[PDB]
Amino acid sequence: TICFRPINPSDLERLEQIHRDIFPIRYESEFFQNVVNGGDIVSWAAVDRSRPDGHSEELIGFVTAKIVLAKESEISDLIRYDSSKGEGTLVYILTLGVVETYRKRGIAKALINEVVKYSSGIPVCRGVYLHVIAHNNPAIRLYKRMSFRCVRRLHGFYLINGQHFDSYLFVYFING
Ligand SMILES: CC(=O)SCCNC(=O)CCNC(=O)[C@H](O)C(C)(C)COP(=O)(O)OP(=O)(O)OC[C@H]1O[C@@H](n2cnc3c(N)ncnc32)[C@H](O)[C@@H]1OP(=O)(O)O
Repeated sequence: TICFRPINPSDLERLEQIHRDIFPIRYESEFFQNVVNGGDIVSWAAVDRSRPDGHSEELIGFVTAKIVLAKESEISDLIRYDSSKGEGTLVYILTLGVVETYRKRGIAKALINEVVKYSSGIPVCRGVYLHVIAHNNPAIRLYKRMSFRCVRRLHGFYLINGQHFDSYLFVYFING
């Protein structure tokens, strides 16, 4: 029933709308152009092509990520650098969401899996990291279930509705 494909420009309107509706961190319109145009942002859509009334190709889940030079990342302190391999990169998950009526079916887990499977194919890509809002227990349980390590708490990381919230840094290293 559920399939995964790269996000493309025809997803632009739906992508912006779903972020506004379910993703707490606000992004500017330029961000969504970056996502659908690719380049330094990789992303995946989840679709149910079995949906009635024409919306078969409309995404019902998404994950967006960007590529980060390992030595420019905030977790560079956690990495053992081997002089012979070069600096390497990291994949940083930016956003992740599933529409409410599709939740608790493993779609978010599968979306994260796509990002990890992607990062493992890039020669010197060292893994995946992200920040989770600290009071978002479902997200914490999800990344833990995917074997991500909860590293540390960052204070005042997020600004949401004019209120500051802490985040947790989560990392999955390909060779931990
Ligand atoms: C930046 C951050 O803070 S991280 C990004 C967080 N994104 C958001 O908060 C956006 C709003 N939230 C969402 O969109 C969603 O709720 C998400 C992305 C957090 C999870 O989406 P889901 O597709 O529901 O994730 P998934 O289905 O893989 O697991 C969710 C729950 O369903 C459960 N589940 C999975 N498959 C099944 C199944 N077949 N039968 C029953 N329960 C199931 C999982 O065990 C989990 O249970 P828990 O809630 O007790 O941990």
